[PDB]
Amino acid sequence: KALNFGIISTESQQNLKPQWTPFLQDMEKKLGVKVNAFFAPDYAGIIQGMRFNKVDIAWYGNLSAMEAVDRANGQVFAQTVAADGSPGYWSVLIVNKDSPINNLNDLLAKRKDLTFGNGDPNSTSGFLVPGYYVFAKNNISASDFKRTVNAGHETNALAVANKQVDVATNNTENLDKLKTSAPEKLKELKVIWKSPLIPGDPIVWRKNLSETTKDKIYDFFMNYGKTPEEKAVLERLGWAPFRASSDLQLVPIRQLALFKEMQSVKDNKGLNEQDKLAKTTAIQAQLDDLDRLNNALSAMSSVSKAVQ
Amino acid sequence: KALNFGIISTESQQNLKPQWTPFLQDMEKKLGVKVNAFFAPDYAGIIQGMRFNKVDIAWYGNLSAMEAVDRANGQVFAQTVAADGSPGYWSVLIVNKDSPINNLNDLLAKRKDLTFGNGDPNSTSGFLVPGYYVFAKNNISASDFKRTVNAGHETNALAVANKQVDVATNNTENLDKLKTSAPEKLKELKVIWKSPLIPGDPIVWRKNLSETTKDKIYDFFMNYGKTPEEKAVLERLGWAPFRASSDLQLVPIRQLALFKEMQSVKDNEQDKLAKTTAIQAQLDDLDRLNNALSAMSSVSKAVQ
Repeated sequence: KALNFGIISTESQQNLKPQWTPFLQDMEKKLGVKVNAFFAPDYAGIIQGMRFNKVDIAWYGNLSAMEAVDRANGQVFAQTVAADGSPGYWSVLIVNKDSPINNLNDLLAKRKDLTFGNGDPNSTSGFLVPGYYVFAKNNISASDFKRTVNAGHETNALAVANKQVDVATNNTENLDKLKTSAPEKLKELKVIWKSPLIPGDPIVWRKNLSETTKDKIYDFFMNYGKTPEEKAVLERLGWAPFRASSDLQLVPIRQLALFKEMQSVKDNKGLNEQDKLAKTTAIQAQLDDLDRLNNALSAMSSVSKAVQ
Repeated sequence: KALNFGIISTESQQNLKPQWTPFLQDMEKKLGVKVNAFFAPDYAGIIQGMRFNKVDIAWYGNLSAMEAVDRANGQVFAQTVAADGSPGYWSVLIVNKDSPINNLNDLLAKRKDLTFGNGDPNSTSGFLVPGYYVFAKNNISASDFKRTVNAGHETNALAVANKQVDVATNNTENLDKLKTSAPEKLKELKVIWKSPLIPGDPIVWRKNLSETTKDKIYDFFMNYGKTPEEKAVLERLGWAPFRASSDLQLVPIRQLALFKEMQSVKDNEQDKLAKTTAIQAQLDDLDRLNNALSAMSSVSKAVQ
């Protein structure tokens, strides 16, 4: 039977395939089962594919993993690891190198004359992270810009390269990826803002997979990258071997989704003091649970593993 | 409004109070609301109290907390830490000093001639742990002993010291407690079996407690034991400052309950395989979860 592997629409498929085709082939081989590469116009397409069973395993950014866990039966089992040792990556805003915009203050000031390349609604670095640190903390929305459009990281970055949009979201991984796909364009870009650290991308399966199939998949990801051959496959992906993971790694993305809601609620002029208080306290409760869980994780000295 | 603080029937109230009273008073003080101790004749009493909102915060063992979580609307928020630096505690089997039984091998041999004090069906060390390693692993149950009776840790210990029963379950912390309550009965005991390590006892609240109250209870537990007088109270409880925790600490007890159920299925056509694979599936998840936990380099916390 077929396995469908979902690959989020970070880049065009022409650019995605040389990174992923050797990976997927190596999976076919080790599992002795066909592995179809699954693509979509947006992240939602990979998500809903999982919801309807056409997608078995997937590389997600954290936010779309979260969405896949709450709405598409997904579950995190591995986490990707940067080749160069970074413990994650960062969201950025980019403008053309010629632009007189140099930082967020400049951007905010001139927002009304500027077109904006927003990210994919399900993108962590493209949408949620600047959505909070750039827009919500500053009480502004994308609609305060001259014009606003949602696109993937490569589209947004080419658009800025070609002076087709004034400013856009992106991230530092995508900028290295562009160094391979379009170095004369990357040439043209300038970072004007960089977010806090975002944790590495999870790899996610659908739970309603067989006990046996999960086991095969998981052994493959945990053991991949020993040979010189597979090391190269990973380097091309910018990764080092995989780490074991769980839904726990989504914690801070959940806290961030809530900070933003919190801030949106506080700034909403269309609400009572009373409506606010209902909403904020409901948000506060979830935020406290997550704080206490982070305290528990930090305080763990060992992992009790039961003796059979 | 008063808070109710469940305390499991580890020992008799007479022996618990000098340990717990100074603590619950210090909690009354920090919280500025009355704190009432809640007791029951078995652990089930505490759990069922929580289900019906009669207990707010409890000290439980790992089994009964896991039962409070699945059934009584509970949630772990803190972990007890041994004063002596042990990373947990151990279940044991004890017989009288005078007995010729020295180990499990002897016990199992003479089982039919011996009375057995089993624990409280909700006790990790008194019931689940020997239940697996001693019973299920050897394809026998408490019914293979001459007679079997369920009781708290203290009751079992004194019963073995007073030769009212031949062998019973207990744990290493309860033997330390007994050094205080009845050192002469302690003298009469001998450990003949010791389990794999069990994690420290959790402190659990009911999820529907007000937010404010959770916050103040959390703050108090996290900060306890700075003044000299607070250390003493802890010392008399056999504890060092509390550590932050979460239901995740329940993982190995859930594995253990699953190992056991597995084993009782095996010893019990296609009904077996359907049940064993379903257990194995859950057991696989718990292993992958544990791998995730061990592999966490850092705790990524979102910047407000």
